[PDB]
Amino acid sequence: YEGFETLAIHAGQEADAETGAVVVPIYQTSTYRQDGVGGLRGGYEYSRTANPTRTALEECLAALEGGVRGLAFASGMAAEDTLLRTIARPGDHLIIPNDAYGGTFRLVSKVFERWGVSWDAVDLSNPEAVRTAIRPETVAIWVETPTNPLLNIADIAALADIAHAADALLVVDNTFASPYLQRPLSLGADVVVHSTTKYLGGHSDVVGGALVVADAELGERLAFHQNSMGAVAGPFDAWLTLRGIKTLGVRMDRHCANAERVVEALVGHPEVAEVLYPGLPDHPGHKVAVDQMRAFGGMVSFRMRGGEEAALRVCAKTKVFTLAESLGGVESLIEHPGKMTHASTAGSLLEVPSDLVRLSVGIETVDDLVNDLLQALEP
Amino acid sequence: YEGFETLAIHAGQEADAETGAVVVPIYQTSTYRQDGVGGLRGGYEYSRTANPTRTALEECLAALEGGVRGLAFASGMAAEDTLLRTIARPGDHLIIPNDAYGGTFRLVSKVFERWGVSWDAVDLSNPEAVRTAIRPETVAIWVETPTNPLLNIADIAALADIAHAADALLVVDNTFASPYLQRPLSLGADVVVHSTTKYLGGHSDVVGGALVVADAELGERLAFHQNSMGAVAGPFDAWLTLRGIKTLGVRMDRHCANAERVVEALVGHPEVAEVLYPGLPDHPGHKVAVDQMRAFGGMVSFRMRGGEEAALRVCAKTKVFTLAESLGGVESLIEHPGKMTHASTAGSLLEVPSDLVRLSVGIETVDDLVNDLLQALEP
Amino acid sequence: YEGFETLAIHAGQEADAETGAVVVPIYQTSTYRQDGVGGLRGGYEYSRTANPTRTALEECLAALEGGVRGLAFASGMAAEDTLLRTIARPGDHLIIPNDAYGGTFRLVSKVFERWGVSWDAVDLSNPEAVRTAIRPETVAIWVETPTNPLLNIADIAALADIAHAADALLVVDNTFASPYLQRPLSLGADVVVHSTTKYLGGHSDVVGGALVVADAELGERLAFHQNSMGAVAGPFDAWLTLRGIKTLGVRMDRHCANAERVVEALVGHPEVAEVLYPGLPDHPGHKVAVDQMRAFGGMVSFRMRGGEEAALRVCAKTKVFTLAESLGGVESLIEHPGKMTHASTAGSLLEVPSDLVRLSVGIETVDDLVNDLLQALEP
Amino acid sequence: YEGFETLAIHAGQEADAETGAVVVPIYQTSTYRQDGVGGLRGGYEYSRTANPTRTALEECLAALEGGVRGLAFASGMAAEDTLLRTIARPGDHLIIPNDAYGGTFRLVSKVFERWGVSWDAVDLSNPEAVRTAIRPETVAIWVETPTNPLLNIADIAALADIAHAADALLVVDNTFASPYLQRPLSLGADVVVHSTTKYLGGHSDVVGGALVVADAELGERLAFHQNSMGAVAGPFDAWLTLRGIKTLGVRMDRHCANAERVVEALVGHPEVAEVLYPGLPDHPGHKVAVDQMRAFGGMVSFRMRGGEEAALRVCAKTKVFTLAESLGGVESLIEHPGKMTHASTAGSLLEVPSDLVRLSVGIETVDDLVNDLLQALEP
Ligand SMILES: [Mg+2]
Ligand SMILES: [Mg+2]
Ligand SMILES: [Mg+2]
Ligand SMILES: [Mg+2]
Repeated sequence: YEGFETLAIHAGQEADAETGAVVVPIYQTSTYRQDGVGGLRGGYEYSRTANPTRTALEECLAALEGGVRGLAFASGMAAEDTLLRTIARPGDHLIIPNDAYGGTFRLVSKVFERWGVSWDAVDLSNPEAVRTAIRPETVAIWVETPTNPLLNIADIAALADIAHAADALLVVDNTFASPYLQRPLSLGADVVVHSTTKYLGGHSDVVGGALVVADAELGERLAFHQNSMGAVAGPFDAWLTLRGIKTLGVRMDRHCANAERVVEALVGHPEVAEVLYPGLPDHPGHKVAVDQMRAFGGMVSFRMRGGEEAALRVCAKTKVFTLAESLGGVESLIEHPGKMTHASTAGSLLEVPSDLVRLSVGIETVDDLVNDLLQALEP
Repeated sequence: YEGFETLAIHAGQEADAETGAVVVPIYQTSTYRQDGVGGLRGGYEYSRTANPTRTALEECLAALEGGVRGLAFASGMAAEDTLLRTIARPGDHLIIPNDAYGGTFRLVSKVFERWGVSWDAVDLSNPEAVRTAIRPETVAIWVETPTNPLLNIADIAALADIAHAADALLVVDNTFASPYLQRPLSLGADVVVHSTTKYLGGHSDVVGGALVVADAELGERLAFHQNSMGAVAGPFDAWLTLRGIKTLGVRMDRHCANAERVVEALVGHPEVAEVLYPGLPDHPGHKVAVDQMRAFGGMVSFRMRGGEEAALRVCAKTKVFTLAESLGGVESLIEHPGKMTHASTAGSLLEVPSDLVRLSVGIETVDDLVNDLLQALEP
Repeated sequence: YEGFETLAIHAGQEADAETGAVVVPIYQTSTYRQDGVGGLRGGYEYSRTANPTRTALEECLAALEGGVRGLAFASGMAAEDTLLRTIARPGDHLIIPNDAYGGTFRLVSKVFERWGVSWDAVDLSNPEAVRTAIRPETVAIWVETPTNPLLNIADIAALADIAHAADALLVVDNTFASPYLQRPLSLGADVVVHSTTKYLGGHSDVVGGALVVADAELGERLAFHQNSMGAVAGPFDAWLTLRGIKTLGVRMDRHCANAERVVEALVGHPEVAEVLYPGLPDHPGHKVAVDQMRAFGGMVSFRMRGGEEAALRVCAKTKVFTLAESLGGVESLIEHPGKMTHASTAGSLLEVPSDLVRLSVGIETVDDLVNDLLQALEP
Repeated sequence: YEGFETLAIHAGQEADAETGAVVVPIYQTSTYRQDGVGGLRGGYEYSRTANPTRTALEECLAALEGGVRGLAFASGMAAEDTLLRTIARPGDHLIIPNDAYGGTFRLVSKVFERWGVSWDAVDLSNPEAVRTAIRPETVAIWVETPTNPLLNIADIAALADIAHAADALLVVDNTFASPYLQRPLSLGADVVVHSTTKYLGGHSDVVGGALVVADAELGERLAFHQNSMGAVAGPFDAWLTLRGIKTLGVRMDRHCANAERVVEALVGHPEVAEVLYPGLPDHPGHKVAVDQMRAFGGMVSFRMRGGEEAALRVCAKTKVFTLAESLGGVESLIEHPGKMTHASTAGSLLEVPSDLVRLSVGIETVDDLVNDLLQALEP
């Protein structure tokens, strides 16, 4: 019955057996001495196959999402690539979101399509659209919720029942919510994907990815690709991600509180046409978010009345929010998806409005963040 | 006209502009501040796409192999996976070696074949066999020389002419020789692959991979997959690999000298049936090795007269050589390919003899290594 | 008018000039290229003298304590040693606390006394005792508040007026409170000492120290000893400490809330004779703590009715609290000062009661911590 | 009977007991779980006191110098400070070299003299001057050989007999020679000092120090100061130093060969008045160097016929040699001691000639280094 914040510090992380070291060592090693041929020590043989620091991260992530197996990768994108290489083959079909991380769209449309996988982008906020989009060849439904960058909401349990009726897998990219806010496996998801670059590492200082699964056999198929394709998290990056995880609860509590205050400053600001945040009662899918999320996240998007020109000006004018790609760090970030993170979706069903600004609201003192936005919004 | 050892220390590695730091900093960062939307600083935007520490490693590797572009990956296997995902598609064919790293065989036969790529294993030491094995669908010839673990030799320039006559690419996995001993691009190869886990990092403490190319357009296609699939080397691992590269010349000189002495101790030892080393005049392909290699490497393989049982005993009895997977570190390693690194090729054309022992001869004091082998060989 | 949590993330930490990297690079370098003899780049010459990663930590710490200069060291003890070597000489006298970190007592009594510095331990909770203990040779009053391990309270502003009337310095070891809870320079202290090993690094994974001063000339004298004695924080440790600082506010808020709940569970528990916590209204110096501290900290000490035997049993029985030295990490720790951290004060004025247990209450889920203590206390 | 290069890789560095990891883990931890109060695991309790990564470095260094105990510090200067704080007290006297690292002079003259230690600088190349300079209060003779920067030579065995006849300790700062070239404890020294920043780490990327002793009781007194003053090497720096040590033999062989070639280019160059190198037969103390050194080192100093003005020009003109402080890295460095490393000795007995240039000859390709010097020397 251990609580989330306890598991984040302790799961996978018993003190070292030989020395008692209370923090997992950094096993910066490629290989391991065997006691006679095949006489493994502690089950280790070669670091791409398994590394003890990476094991601690994988076990911690599995505990936090309530899965049987975690797997850590060199980036979120590498987690996605290993997942799709494992579960798809030429001739298969994928349903993907109609609003998603540009890199997900690029991997599916520009690499996997060349390799014989078909796809359709669907409004995942409409179960009847997802049900209808199933094809005989569909192997998976790929869900982000909240979506990047509009923060639209998908009912994970509802979509799990649709996927499973079609003998398809439900994949949830839980990057934005993190395990602290949302636990897709508990609602029927088969696979959880993270970019640990974002909230799990939490400090804008590690690029990494992860998968967590409910089914041990699927976990073994994914681990075979983790080993054979080799897109693994290195031990030092894994160690920093695990260090970050230890404060996910306290960071996420502050991201959510600071984002609620930022939303209050944006709603009704005369320069702001629309505020996108799952916690607003009139946000599409608010009631689903209330069902499935502990709180509504640190991300806030909004549209400028004066269009792209006004949005580009706001993005250049902040002095506390930093203009950069990425999200989920302690530090506040701002960007223009149209020209930055989502320029890769221009011309597709996933194209983002040119008047949109995306915020990753950090854990700085909230009055500093509100004041910085208010001066940046002033024409 | 700068020499190899100079380039290994200096290429990609000018002192820091702001501070003069003589060693490349570790840019443990995920993202970069822009000066206005799209106003990149120094061309950086997001670490999976490019990171300044990874850039220094990539530029150094390109200089050492004489290529236009280097790309660093999370492991050798990830370099291979990104290469094959870029240059092949369903319906294509590959020629691979008939003696090769088990992970190469596993990736081609167990992942890419499922994804619609056909393959044949060929004796690359016989140009007429390679020429004959070309098919209309062949996109690449994949060469290891010396091969892992028998140390057979392939004439890179000869195979480049065969590949290019078929409008195919020549890929050379230059892991065993390293850039210090062999420079495949100078002999017509299109792509060089490394496991930097081995001699380039040099200290059995980093898992990593690299590609180097001669053609800038192929380099851009590979970089698109590096970014989109995301199997990148992290900055700290990249930094340790680069640190290792600085001593490649002096380490490799000592590996070669110590391996020549170990060969002298094994040849004619009454328990040893055969010694495999490119530098022995009667080794198959010795004259080609003399042509294309500065020296003959740190790897030595040998077969035991008393069969698998004798080989397993030798592997358990060394006290200085460590029984482990991997190779190319300062420390001496021993293994039994049949049951360790090449158990994955059992039942295929690449199956290794059960009486074979593989040594990675390290840079310890040579009399200690010879004495350790001599006591381990004593029945 | 920037807030603490903003400064913790941003002070000393502008994005990199050349690349925009949003996180300070790890300048793992010993030296720096000069443009002509004495042509320094960015003022750097040799890492013991100054290193850019260590500078960012030093500037951040100075901002958080409101000082003009910060200095980072290899450990808290090294910060203390460099401080005392700078401000004292043979023939000088120090006033130290009558309850203090055992290492402080050991450094003063077992090293500095041999080197000709006299000392007296005084009850710093009694201003009239401190005033009375001044001698003509007294150069400094060394204050911990709250004290390690009894958590007694000293009125910093009152003691600053006593020190300054005697032309002596007031030194406050602010390790337990951290800059987030208490800012001694704002109350007249001359020097703040930290063990950054504790709450500032926050993750039980770095040993480090710091000094912060109000007066630039004293800062230059300390920096001369930092350079000349060389007990510097290395850049990677400095970088991890700085990463930890980014979450000090959210960690400390949770440590304080969880400690208040633990205090409620201990007060009136039939096995517990006394609970020591600054936030209890009847704790000696509570009203001073209310004046000078934002909140009352994560440390809680308590005495067992059944004596040393009962205290040793509790310390061995916890399953969530880990039995270890140290404090201020995310993870909960328990120890017995009498036999562990304060065995070095046995036989002195600083001897700790044998029936005392010290807790560093971490940020795990509070019900898990309360339940673990309650089962450990059950006879 | 194990050889130096074997010990450098293996001593202190058995594979990990639990996992077999062939490289020592990075124990980035502050503390260690105890099994009951005082139930240490593997003897560890708190990282300032001992850390397993720092232990491996300390054990390796002890093996390489043939001592009973090694101790690692935050810098060379911190090793020196802990040594002198341990072995001296007010009223004691030290003999120091008349040519030495400026930081040694600064620590003795500007810190320890204030703390009541007297000193004299003596020509250590003249045993009769050292014998004569002994005073009743002399506690140690501090020897550098070769000296920084003139490369003068002291007969360690001769000076050990003088020190021991006076019941004084002989301290040898073995930084320039390293353990691979010179083993002072084997010639009667009591303590060896290193800056591991230089040849031991070898890559200009770690600041660190070490002590090695022959007598276990002196080792315990030094360890008490290591713990109590806390100027320890952190685990990551210790780990990089240990990685560097693994290639000391092959790096030093190349430094010596490249320095011999550079000496040949400087001797008789019309712009060069004098070349200082222990290997030149007419260098003062050459025959002693032949006795006590395996080879003559990577350092080369020389005086310019055209004086300071010519020396400053050479230092600014090199394109391969980098103008910077420090020495002992793979990369070649040049400096002007008068204005850079030894400006701190201006006005003392240790003042360096203004026409002197110091080279740390690196392991780059020797023709590149000779050509770079020859163009820099051209007026
Ligand atoms: Mg364990
Ligand atoms: Mg540059
Ligand atoms: Mg800056
Ligand atoms: Mg061991």
